[PDB]
Amino acid sequence: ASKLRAVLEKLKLSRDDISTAAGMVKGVVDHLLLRLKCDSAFRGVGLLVKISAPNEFDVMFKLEVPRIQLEEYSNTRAYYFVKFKKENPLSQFLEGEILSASKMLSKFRKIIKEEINDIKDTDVIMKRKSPAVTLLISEKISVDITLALESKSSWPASTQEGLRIQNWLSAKVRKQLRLKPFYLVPKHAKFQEETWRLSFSHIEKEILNNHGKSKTCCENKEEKCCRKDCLKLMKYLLEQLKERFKDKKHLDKFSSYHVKTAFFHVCTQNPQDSQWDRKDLGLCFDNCVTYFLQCLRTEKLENYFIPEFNLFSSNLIDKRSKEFLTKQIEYERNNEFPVFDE
Ligand SMILES: [Zn+2]
Repeated sequence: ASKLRAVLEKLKLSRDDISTAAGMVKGVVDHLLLRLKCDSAFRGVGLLVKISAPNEFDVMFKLEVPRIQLEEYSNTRAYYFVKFKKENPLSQFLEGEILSASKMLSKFRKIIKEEINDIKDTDVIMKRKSPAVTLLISEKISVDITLALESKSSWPASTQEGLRIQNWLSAKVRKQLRLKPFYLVPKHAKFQEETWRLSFSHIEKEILNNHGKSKTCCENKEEKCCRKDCLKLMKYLLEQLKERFKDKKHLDKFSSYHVKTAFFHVCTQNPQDSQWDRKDLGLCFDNCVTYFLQCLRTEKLENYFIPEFNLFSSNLIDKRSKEFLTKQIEYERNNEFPVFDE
């Protein structure tokens, strides 16, 4: 538990170190952003992870899309086709009544390829593989560019029982959050079609930076909880294990989003700030680790917003993999986390 504090001190090294990198990234983003704003398809475009990879950045480009009509993809409660109900500037991407993910991405990558290949004053390169574009700025400054539509409709029905923050952040807060927009990113489910996936990364960001039962948690010396610290330690636990077990790729399917999702559920389970006292760091981390093991072992990790979307289903992550991680995390917990030693 003082070992855990030692780990957190080791991780805290961003202060002004990243501030130059960010400047590099912010410089290339805004130029890109204002070129897209030229295009008819990209009028409403504007801005909207790995705790130990300070040169890798993640940016989402949001695009306002009214009149929107969702159609669920074959009862996979998180993936949808996009339809409409005048004529939108996005009507150039229709493939039938369905909005084409692939076709909007090609134009998007085409236009970005223009602004990088035509402006090589400060050099840039663009690699490609939902994240449609990755850019290399100079030596290993990478930034991931994601396209998302913004919808201001009510959230889809699949989220009705999600975001179970009532006893933690209040029913009032749930109500306000759900009046905010939701987002859709092009991604296909496991087969290829023009399907989109729900994204709530902005709500996630908001509850994390306003995370207490108390409105003044994080704002005075008397109300310092260890919530963010437990999330960081959980993300580091996974990154270290993925790195150490990399020779055989047992853990390639697991990601920080799985650990962030489990963390939010423990917040729901543990709603009082007194359950996250800093003097109980060791115990709060163990509650996080213990719930993650339960997810692994039961093979159930509900998306925090979409409770019938199981991140740990066998269609996404096979059984052997989840059993292998279970065993390694069990070993770490039962030995006071040797992976954190110096
Ligand atoms: Zn706090």
